[PDB]
Amino acid sequence: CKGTGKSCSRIAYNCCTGSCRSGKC
Repeated sequence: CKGTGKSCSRIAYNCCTGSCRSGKC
């Protein structure tokens, strides 16, 4: 996954935390 601190959108939900911050993890 990405990892809290990485940047993501409402598409790549493969974030190490699950919920992608408003532009991050």
